[PDB]
Amino acid sequence: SGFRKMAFPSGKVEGCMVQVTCGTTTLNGLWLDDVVYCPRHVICTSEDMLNPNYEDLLIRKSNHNFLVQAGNVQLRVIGHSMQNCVLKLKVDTANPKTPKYKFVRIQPGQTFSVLACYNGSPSGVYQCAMRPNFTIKGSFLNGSCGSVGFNIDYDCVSFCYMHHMELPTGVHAGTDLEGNFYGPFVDRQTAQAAGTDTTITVNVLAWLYAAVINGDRWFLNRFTTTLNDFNLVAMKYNYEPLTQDHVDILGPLSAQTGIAVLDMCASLKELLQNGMNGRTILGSALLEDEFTPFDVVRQCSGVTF
Amino acid sequence: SGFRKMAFPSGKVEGCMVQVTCGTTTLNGLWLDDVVYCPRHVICTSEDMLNPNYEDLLIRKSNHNFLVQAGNVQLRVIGHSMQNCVLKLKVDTANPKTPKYKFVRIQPGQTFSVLACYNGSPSGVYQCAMRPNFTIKGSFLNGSCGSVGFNIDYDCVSFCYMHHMELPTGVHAGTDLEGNFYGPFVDRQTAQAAGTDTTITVNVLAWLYAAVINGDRWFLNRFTTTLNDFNLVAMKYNYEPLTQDHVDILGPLSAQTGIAVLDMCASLKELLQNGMNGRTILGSALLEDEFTPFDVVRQCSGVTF
Ligand SMILES: *C(=O)c1cccc2c1CCN2
Ligand SMILES: *C(=O)c1cccc2c1CCN2
Repeated sequence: SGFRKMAFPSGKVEGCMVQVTCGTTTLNGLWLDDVVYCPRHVICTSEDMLNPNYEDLLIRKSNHNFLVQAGNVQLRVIGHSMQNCVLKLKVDTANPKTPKYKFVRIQPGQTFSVLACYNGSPSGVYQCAMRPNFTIKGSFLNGSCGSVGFNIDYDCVSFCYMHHMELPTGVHAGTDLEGNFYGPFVDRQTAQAAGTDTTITVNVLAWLYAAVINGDRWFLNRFTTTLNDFNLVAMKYNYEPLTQDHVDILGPLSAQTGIAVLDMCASLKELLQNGMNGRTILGSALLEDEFTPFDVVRQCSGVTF
Repeated sequence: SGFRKMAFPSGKVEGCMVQVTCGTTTLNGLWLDDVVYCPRHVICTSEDMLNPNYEDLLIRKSNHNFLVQAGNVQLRVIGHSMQNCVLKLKVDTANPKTPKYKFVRIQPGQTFSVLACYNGSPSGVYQCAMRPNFTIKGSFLNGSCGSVGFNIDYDCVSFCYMHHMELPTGVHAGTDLEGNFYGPFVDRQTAQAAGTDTTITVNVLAWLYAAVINGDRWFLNRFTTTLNDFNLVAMKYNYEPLTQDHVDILGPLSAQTGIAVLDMCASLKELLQNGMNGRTILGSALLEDEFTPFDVVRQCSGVTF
């Protein structure tokens, strides 16, 4: 029993983190096979923050301008290329610690582990969700650019996020590992801001199922609701609409607890309308939305890697 | 910016996790140099749960009764010994992945990362505190015995917890790596229960400093308090007493924010007496006590390993 914000073990990703330096700028890179992936912002200088043309900046660089360090071992760059907002540095050494991996672009509402790094050295690991507004609520200081987010499936690392920047509200924006930003953000200094966010309804429902699995039942009631009636209330409280696909995805948890999905929706409706009146759920006085249905199953049933 | 419940990168510990089987019981072990450490409960059977004499149980075993698996590689046990509630299996192979490490017995209020494992395979990582009542609020399923807790300092892993059992309230009890339980618990089936717990005051104060560092200031006020006056209020709300040692430990955060420790104590007093009136701090509607002063500094200043 118990329920924690649980990250994936980070070792397979630790072995891939490197430092990349170009000029005065140093940040983190991801070394997989003989390629290092990092934010293209590394080639920027202090005469460029305002709309730089990265194709011009890159044409003016040569391989010897890139310093890549894996631990105390310098790696020789033998080729360089740009893909969207990521740089690909070909190096002369294949990472012997390369895990089985793939690159995936995730949907809003999905969760992943972040390995926060500084100067190529991992510092900590934590769980994030991709918010509906395509930001993440991370924990990143200066030097964290190029830190990555990932899930692990069996023995395979699915990389889904590379960190680029902090927006004015303190939340974070970045790219998939092919260099495409999540959301409308761009890697240049402009007035961009996070859009209004919404709560991830299917995740709140999953977490209520987690609570039942762990013996928290005070919020249950005898009522049911219709999808349409529930979504009318969701919209009022700035919750994402709940689809039939979400209902089907919650099927396993509904079957394990014997609580129909639309019955749990009526409990959530009551929680939204009345609050918790001083009670907690799984140690939280707020409704938690950064656990997916799969996260609950994995932690309330114990799968490993 | 941002503030997350952040674990240490787990890779150095992943490389030490093994499976140990004796008879019908399988759990996790920790392989360091040529020794595997695991809960002595592994030698128990279904004719023993009620006060077993472990010295008798152990004298009746031989090395070939212990099956140790590291991945798909069986390790040959060449010696076995008991130390308090842990078994030490000498194996014929030194773990080539042994990190720099030490064993430490932590005080209540200190935090650590847990690498939850099943059958020798890591499944997830999360941050725990040792509660004042010497339980932890973990997340563990059947098969998690022998999972370990740890901190990392520079390149050194300080192992501080090995998981043994779940108590009736769903919280968790275990030992240091020398096999001594935290708290009054014993590894046998009896009516033992968690004692009444208390909130870790110095950690709440650290977290309020984290919030200020991150721009949450609504809970501040112009008042100060005396240590004695503050502790009178703490006791009322079942908070641990705050000592001068705690005040000195908060010195760095007090200096970075320019908020005297006893000034923050008066803010906490007001929060205890009046609640949050619908506001949040660092995304929480409760006062968080599982971040130490050192945890705040490391995450709000970015040290790595
Ligand atoms: C880090 O990679 C990065 C990417 C894009 C824009 C910025 C940064 C750091 C500062 N601004
Ligand atoms: C696991 O190691 C362990 C230790 C002590 C007591 C028990 C267990 C699991 C079940 N009871």
